Amino acid sequence: SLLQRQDLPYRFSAVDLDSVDGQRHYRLWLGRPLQAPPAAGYPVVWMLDGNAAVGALDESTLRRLADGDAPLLVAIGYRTPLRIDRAGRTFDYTPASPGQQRDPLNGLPSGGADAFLDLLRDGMRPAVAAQAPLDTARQTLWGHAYGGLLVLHALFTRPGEFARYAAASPSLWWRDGAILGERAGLEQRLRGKRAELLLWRGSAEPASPREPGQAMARLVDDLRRVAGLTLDFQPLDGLGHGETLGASLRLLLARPAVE
Ligand SMILES: C#CCNC(=O)[C@H](CNC(=O)[C@H](CNC(=O)CNC(=O)c1cccc(O)c1O)NC(=O)c1cccc(O)c1O)NC(=O)c1cccc(O)c1O
Ligand SMILES: [Fe+3]
Repeated sequence: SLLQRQDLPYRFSAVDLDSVDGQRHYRLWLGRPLQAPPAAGYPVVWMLDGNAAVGALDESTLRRLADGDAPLLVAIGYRTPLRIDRAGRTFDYTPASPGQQRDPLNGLPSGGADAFLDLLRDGMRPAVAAQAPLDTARQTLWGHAYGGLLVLHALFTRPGEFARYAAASPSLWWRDGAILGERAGLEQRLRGKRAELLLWRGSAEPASPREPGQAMARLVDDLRRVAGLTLDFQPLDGLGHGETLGASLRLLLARPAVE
């Protein structure tokens, strides 16, 4: 319904791309404010699990976002009859394991994070930019769960591509905490750069799908020490895993725009 609605200060259009290997099929839903762009272009919020993200974009939030500096919204979804792709998303959002690849939860191929982030840079942003003027210095990357895992991979291993990284309920349990090890060396990689990281977790979430909060608390404590990184952790009282997707997105979009 959001995508057909005509009564909001955003209009949505689709930008379609395939993966370079031809195996995954994307549809980017672009939400453009009716507002004219700043001279330097719209700030941009990129959302993983795009078809879920669009389901979470409520009318009240979207009206308020039209505040004179409204962002371009880019929801990166899968262009399939079901509007999901379990195999595709499992591959695109997970990092490669240097030492040994297959997902420890569902057994499907894993390790496409860097190919996905390269496609974002080298194919998605080129396509999106041609539809609306972008301010490349004011970009956000958001994701939930495996999407959060991808966001952390991006920040930890290739900082600087985005100004703000937003990871909701990132799957820290994945491969016995493998993402936590990717943080080593971040301060060095951040030299000469600045980044913001927003984190969420729900009070009712378990530690994994099969000690809750402890890994996140340790990660937050560690990142608070990183020069060049501004960190904001928001616990979500009263929510479990599924519900932090929409909560994080509403709260993200209520924050002041990236500087
Ligand atoms: C279909 C599809 C892809 N999306 C999801 O699975 C999302 C987001 N979660 C994830 O991407 C990962 C990875 N999971 C998957 O991609 C699909 N889930 C499973 O295969 C699964 C298997 C066993 C037990 C589970 O809880 C699973 O979700 N899950 C977790 O990090 C996780 C952490 C704490 C508690 C959880 O329940 C989590 O799922 N999960 C939810 O929205 C969710 C909603 C209600 C109940 C759930 O168990 C959910 O996982
Ligand atoms: Fe689950």
